[PDB]
Amino acid sequence: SIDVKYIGVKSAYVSYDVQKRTIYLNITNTLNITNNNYYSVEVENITAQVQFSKTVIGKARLNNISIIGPLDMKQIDYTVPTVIAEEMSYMYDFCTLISIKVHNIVLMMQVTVTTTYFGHSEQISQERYQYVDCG
Amino acid sequence: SIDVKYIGVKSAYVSYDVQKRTIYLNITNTLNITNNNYYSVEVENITAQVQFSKTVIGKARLNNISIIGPLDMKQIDYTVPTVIAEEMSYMYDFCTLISIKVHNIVLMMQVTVTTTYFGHSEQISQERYQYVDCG
Amino acid sequence: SIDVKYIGVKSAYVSYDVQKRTIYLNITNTLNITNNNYYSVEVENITAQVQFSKTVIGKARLNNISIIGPLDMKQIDYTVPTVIAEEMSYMYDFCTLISIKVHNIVLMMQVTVTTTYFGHSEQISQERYQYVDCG
Amino acid sequence: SIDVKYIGVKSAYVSYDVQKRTIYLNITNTLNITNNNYYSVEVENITAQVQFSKTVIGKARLNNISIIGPLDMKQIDYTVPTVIAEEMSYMYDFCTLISIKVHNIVLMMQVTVTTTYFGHSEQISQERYQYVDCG
Repeated sequence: SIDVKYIGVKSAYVSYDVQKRTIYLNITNTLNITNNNYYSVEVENITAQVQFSKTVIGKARLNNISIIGPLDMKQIDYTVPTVIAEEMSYMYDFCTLISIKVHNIVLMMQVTVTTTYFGHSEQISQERYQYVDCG
Repeated sequence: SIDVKYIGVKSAYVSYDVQKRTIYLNITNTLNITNNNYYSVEVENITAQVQFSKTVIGKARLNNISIIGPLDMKQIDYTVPTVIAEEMSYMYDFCTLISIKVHNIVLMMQVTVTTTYFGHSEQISQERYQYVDCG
Repeated sequence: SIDVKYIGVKSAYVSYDVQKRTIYLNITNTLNITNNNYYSVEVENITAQVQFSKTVIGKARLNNISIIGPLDMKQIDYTVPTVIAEEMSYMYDFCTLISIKVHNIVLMMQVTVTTTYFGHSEQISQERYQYVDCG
Repeated sequence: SIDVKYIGVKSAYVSYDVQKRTIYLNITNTLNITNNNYYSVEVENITAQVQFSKTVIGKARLNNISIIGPLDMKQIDYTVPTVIAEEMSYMYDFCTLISIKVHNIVLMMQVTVTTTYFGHSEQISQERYQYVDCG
């Protein structure tokens, strides 16, 4: 990649910016520029490419074969009980969380058994997060 | 990629911006520019490409074969009980969450058993999040 | 990559920026520039590439074969009980979290059994986080 | 890579920036520049590449074979009980966390049984974090 970037607040080529109780006074702001940006990306002069697969079987005898590809989950539990047995009793609760198997961002590519692959591949995930907030 | 970017508030080529109790006064803001941006991306001079697959079988004998591709889930549980047995009793609750298997963003590409692939592939996920907020 | 960068607040080519109780006064700000940026990335002069696979079987005898690819999960538990047996009793709670198997960001690429691969591959994850906040 | 960098607050080519109770007064700020940046990255003059695999089997006899690829999890537990048996009793709680198997950022590439690979591969993870905050 080129230029992959995370600005928390503010960004610029230039900024004469100001704020609050500012007496920006009697000013000469000049700005001659000559910004000239060129890009030549993933450029391919190829005269012969091939992606050949060949699967020859003859007089063979094949039993109890299992190709499992990735991320086989199996026989999973999440047992999560709660009880509140009150008697002559005050309860207050607040911001009271029972998170179980939360996801947010789940990106996959070329999750395979096989691949003949040829080229650019990419993954990008700029962000802000906050799971919980209270007062 | 080129130029993949996350601005929290504000962004610009230029910004003479101002705020609040600002006496921006008696000013000369000039700005000569010559911004010249060129892009030449994923450009392909190819004289011969091939993606060949061939599957020859003869006098073979094949039993109990299982190709499972990825993400086989199997036999999963999420048991999540709650009880509130009150007697002569005040309960207050607030912001009281029982999240179970929440997702947000789920992007997939080339989730296969096989692939002969040729070219650019890409994935991008700019964001803000907040699961919970209270007061 | 080129240029992969995380700015907490603010960023620029230039910044004459100011703030609060600022008497920026009687000023001459000039700025001659000649910013000239060139990029020539992932550029490929190839005269012959091949990705050849060949799978010859004859008079063979094959039993109880299992190709598992990665991330096979199996037979997993998460037992998480809670009890609150109150009598003549005040309870206060706040910001009271029972997180179990939370994720945020989950990016995969070429998670395979096999791959003949040819080219650029990339992964990028700029961010801010905060799991919990309270007062 | 080139240029991979983490700025906590603010960044620039130049910054005449100012703050608070500033009397920036009677000033001449000039700035002649000639910033000229060139990049020539992952550039490949190749006249013959090959990625050849060949799998010849004859009159062989194969039993009880198991290729497991990486990250095989198996038979895992997380038993996490809590009890609160109050009688004639005040409880206060705050910011009271029972984190179990939280992740944040999980990036994988070429997690395989095999790979014939040819090229650039990359991974980058600029960030701020804070698990917990309270007062």
